[PDB]
Amino acid sequence: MNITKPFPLPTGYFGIPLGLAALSLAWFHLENLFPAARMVSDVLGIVASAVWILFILMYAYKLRYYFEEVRAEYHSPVRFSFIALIPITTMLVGDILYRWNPLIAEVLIWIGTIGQLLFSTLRVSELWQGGVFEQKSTHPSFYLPAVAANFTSASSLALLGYHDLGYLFFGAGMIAWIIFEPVLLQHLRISSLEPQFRATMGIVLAPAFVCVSAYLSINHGEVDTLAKILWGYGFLQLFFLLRLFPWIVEKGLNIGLWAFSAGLASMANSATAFYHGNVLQGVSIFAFVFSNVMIGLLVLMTIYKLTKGQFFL
Amino acid sequence: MNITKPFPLPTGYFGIPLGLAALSLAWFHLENLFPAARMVSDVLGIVASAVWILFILMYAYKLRYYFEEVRAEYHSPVRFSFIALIPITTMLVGDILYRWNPLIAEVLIWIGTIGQLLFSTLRVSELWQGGVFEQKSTHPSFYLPAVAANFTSASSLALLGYHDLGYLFFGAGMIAWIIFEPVLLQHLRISSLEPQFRATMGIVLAPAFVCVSAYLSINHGEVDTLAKILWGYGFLQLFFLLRLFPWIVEKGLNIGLWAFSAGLASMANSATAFYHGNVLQGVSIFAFVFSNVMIGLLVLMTIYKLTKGQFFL
Amino acid sequence: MNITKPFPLPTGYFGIPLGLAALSLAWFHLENLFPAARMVSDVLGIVASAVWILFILMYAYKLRYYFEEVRAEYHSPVRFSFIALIPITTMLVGDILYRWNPLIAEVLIWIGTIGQLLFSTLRVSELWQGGVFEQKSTHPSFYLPAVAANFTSASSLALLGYHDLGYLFFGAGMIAWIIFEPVLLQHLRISSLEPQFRATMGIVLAPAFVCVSAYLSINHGEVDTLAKILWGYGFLQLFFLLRLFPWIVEKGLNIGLWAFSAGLASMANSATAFYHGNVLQGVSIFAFVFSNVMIGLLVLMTIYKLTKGQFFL
Ligand SMILES: CCCCCCCCO[C@@H]1O[C@H](CO)[C@@H](O)[C@H](O)[C@H]1O
Ligand SMILES: CCCCCCCCO[C@@H]1O[C@H](CO)[C@@H](O)[C@H](O)[C@H]1O
Ligand SMILES: CCCCCCCCO[C@@H]1O[C@H](CO)[C@@H](O)[C@H](O)[C@H]1O
Ligand SMILES: CCCCCCCCO[C@@H]1O[C@H](CO)[C@@H](O)[C@H](O)[C@H]1O
Ligand SMILES: CCCCCCCCO[C@@H]1O[C@H](CO)[C@@H](O)[C@H](O)[C@H]1O
Ligand SMILES: CCCCCCCCO[C@@H]1O[C@H](CO)[C@@H](O)[C@H](O)[C@H]1O
Ligand SMILES: CCCCCCCCO[C@@H]1O[C@H](CO)[C@@H](O)[C@H](O)[C@H]1O
Ligand SMILES: CCCCCCCCO[C@@H]1O[C@H](CO)[C@@H](O)[C@H](O)[C@H]1O
Ligand SMILES: CCCCCCCCO[C@@H]1O[C@H](CO)[C@@H](O)[C@H](O)[C@H]1O
Ligand SMILES: CCCCCCCCO[C@@H]1O[C@H](CO)[C@@H](O)[C@H](O)[C@H]1O
Ligand SMILES: CCCCCCCCO[C@@H]1O[C@H](CO)[C@@H](O)[C@H](O)[C@H]1O
Ligand SMILES: CCCCCCCCO[C@@H]1O[C@H](CO)[C@@H](O)[C@H](O)[C@H]1O
Repeated sequence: MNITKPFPLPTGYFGIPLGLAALSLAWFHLENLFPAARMVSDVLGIVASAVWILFILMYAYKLRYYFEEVRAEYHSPVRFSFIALIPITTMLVGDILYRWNPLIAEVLIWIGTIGQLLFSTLRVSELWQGGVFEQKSTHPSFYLPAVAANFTSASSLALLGYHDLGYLFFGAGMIAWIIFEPVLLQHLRISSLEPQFRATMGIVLAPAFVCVSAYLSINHGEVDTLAKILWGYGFLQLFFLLRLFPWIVEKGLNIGLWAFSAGLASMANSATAFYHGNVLQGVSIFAFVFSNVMIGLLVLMTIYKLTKGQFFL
Repeated sequence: MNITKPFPLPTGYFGIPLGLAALSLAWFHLENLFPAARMVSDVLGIVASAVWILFILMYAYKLRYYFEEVRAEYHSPVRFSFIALIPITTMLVGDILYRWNPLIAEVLIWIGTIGQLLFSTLRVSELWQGGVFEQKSTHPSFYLPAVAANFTSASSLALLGYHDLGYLFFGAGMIAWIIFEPVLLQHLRISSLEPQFRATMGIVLAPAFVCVSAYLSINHGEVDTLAKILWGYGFLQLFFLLRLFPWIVEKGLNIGLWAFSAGLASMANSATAFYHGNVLQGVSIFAFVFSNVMIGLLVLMTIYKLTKGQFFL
Repeated sequence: MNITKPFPLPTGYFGIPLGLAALSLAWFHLENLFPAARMVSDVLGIVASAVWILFILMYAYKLRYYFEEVRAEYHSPVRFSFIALIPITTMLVGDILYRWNPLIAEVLIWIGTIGQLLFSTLRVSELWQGGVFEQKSTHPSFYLPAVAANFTSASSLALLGYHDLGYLFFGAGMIAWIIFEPVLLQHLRISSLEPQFRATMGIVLAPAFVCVSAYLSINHGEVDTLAKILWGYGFLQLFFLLRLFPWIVEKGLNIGLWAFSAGLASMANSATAFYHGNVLQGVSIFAFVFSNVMIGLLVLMTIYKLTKGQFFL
């Protein structure tokens, strides 16, 4: 036996239900046009919710029995960010469940919103005390607490009818994104990331697409100048990351590639709005199909790894 | 006697009339709803104006008789920024006086606008020559010449009826803010500030709230998507700074805490617009009351220090 | 004879047809108000096109016979950016030619759009692998592939009737600008540029003005809040650069000053829209006259250098 061993569920694995849940919601937003999309959405949503329940129970066990492992990830100026996946996914599962039970959905949405805001207020701000975060801590994962969590609150609160509160969270996320990205890309240019962190390059896809998806959730799918602007930068980053992909996976394909699923799923979700708004419909179809294929491949890779006993640690 | 001694009025003390003047204007913008607000506004405005006159005379004496002390602050890549408080407050006193004498108000507004634009044009640009500003010069005080001064011109010019000119200054300030903040927050994460500078952390509260207050001044109080976005990031920063407050005041409460008053007063001012627009009225009431209490505490602390002979150097 | 010698046309000389072509387009947009502007526009456009043809042929010769010289500029994390001038100018010549032959214009616009997007996708993204770009590589020239090229595609695609595609390129450029500038200005504050690179300070004038010109091209000249905001920051930078000009030219006037022509020409172009929108007409006239005088001086300086055998290497 081992004196200690890393917990079998890495915190980052919450990216799996994140990607699936967000994709569920994208398909939900096609039911208006193609009713069969609802079936696809419901299946994705149930799968995402089941995985989320499992991973929540797993993390509760980690908290109870391996608390010092949680404490170390929490105080790390790099690893803390993955904890934000927990409230993010809680909110997304709420959004799914709203179709069946708005009361339970609302409870999950508030828990995740309060949770994420408390988390950032405690930890993101603490970094400003200096001396712990280093230049080498400037990782794409920082987008999770700083940006993605706020966008998720924005769209979830809008779903509940709190549009103006949603706009506050939206603004927090959008300005936080624009304020962080400059220093991230400069860091990547000079130093980049070591292979072990490179899959997290996929999170760089997320901001513009998660931003526009949240924006369109609040504004009832009105595809305006801001929405088009966001899509343009989002596609620029997609092209860049496609070119970089062989480098990203230099040391092999791995489960970390779920990092891409936040941007991919939000590409799909926002595409449904562009399509329905009759804006760039051809691009929209491409984006929706591309992102589904990509996430499909992540799912097949993940099943392969599970099949081989190479998923949990 | 002393060969030399620091001048008794630190340049930063212009933050006192700044906070009071801006708060006067917030109360002025409640007269529409509650006429008694005018009395509160007039008292704040008179007090702010009297303090400003005193401090202007004091600084004129510093210029005449201690010019090398001014020169050293001016050429410092850190301390130069506080000089921008002079034209900022000149403009704010003009805005107050407009209620009684638009001619004198207009003169003050132009003096402060020309003054601040000349100041930045001379000094902010000079930094781009390199070799003087250092990484450790990356302080929140830079927001004063770069951001706050432009927003103040924007709203003061709008008051005079020059809305389109006001939008030019508004854009200068808003884009300058977004262009500086990324590097400021990265610096704070890595190095932070020494206790002696930490109260200036309060200036980090200012940008979003000063921005939205200026925006709403130009646009006749129309609370739109941009306004809501700005408030959201503003409240994020408020939460962060509240969490950081014990650290900010690690070495004790001090007069430097007037740094917070620009953001606090602009929180109050913008709240009056949100309230009147029937947007987030409960948040608005909270924000207005909170910021008044906070500034009230600054005033009581300041009276205490004066009472004890611990205000002037 | 020499074993090797730098090619006689520096890649940066494509800034000459850029400035002239963009200025042609500014005058074109005055024909509505003053028909004689068309003659001025046509002359500028023909001159720009002729120079562009020459320089394209020259660069094709460089590619064929001095390929390793191109390869070295391409792989440089600093010098690669000037290559973007080639597709940028290709697009601008297309915009000119559209007045006479929309078919040929469309071909040039697509070639330049595909070319610039391929170029950035290959090279700008590659920088994110780290270890090649250094802090000292943080130069204004980076705006050429990252920002200017996207804005040029935006307005050229709008000219062809592809407004929504144009908005995608517009957003890519605008967000890329805001994401790069923070780190550029911090670098200039700390380290600046050596005299040999200082003329490229002129490119700092470009972003806001090129941005607003592209925006107004897409949106049919509607001078709205965004347009005014952009002009305000653009003029701030103009003032800063005017103050810095003696420093910029410390070691003498040189052909590198064509770096300013992208911002100058776009100042002129956007002024035509402000004027026609009856927004800040006096500022507009000033801006249009100023930028024409400036570019006129660049032309006279260039003729002088050609006259003296000091243009080509
Ligand atoms: C998702 C939940 C993450 C929470 C991690 C909490 C980190 C706790 O932090 C610790 O709390 C201890 C008390 O229990 C204190 O003794 C320590 O000072 C502090 O490190
Ligand atoms: C997803 C929601 C997680 C919130 C739980 C965090 C509670 C931990 O406790 C808090 O953590 C601090 C964080 O910097 C520690 O310094 C202190 O113990 C305390 O402030
Ligand atoms: C960081 C990039 C932010 C860009 C924000 C774009 C400014 C908003 O764009 C606005 O869109 C409106 C609706 O489409 C139009 O009516 C306005 O004319 C336009 O200015
Ligand atoms: C977000 C993108 C998902 C929507 C995919 C819709 C694909 C349907 O395809 C479209 O069907 C239309 C009739 O309904 C036809 O007029 C179009 O030619 C066809 O492209
Ligand atoms: C609010 C006003 C601040 C102005 C500070 C001015 C700094 C002056 O600067 C100095 O000017 C001198 C001449 O008087 C020159 O001898 C010096 O070179 C220069 O340092
Ligand atoms: C609030 C308005 C203050 C403007 C006064 C500044 C005048 C000082 O004089 C100017 O100052 C320069 C600034 O870099 C010095 O280098 C030079 O003396 C001169 O340019
Ligand atoms: C840095 C963050 C900048 C965000 C700017 C928000 C873009 C403007 O937002 C615009 O607001 C208008 C009025 O409410 C709406 O009519 C438009 O639909 C919306 O795009
Ligand atoms: C910017 C916030 C300052 C405005 C404070 C207004 C507080 C008044 O209070 C409000 O009065 C209303 C009637 O006038 C009632 O309908 C509301 O229930 C009550 O909250
Ligand atoms: C405007 C056009 C610029 C293109 C520059 C291309 C840089 C080419 O790059 C080179 O390509 C070679 C093959 O020809 C390879 O041998 C090299 O690995 C690679 O350096
Ligand atoms: C203006 C349009 C120029 C596009 C031509 C570039 C083609 C060069 O070839 C490409 O260049 C790479 C760039 O990083 C090299 O690494 C590889 O050869 C290849 O990817
Ligand atoms: C980086 C700076 C981005 C600023 C974008 C400004 C947000 C858009 O500004 C919008 O302009 C519209 C048309 O004029 C107005 O109708 C809206 O009220 C206003 O919010
Ligand atoms: C982009 C700026 C270029 C336009 C320059 C136009 C200058 C014309 O000048 C204007 O002519 C008007 C009548 O046409 C008069 O009413 C105005 O007084 C005069 O300033």
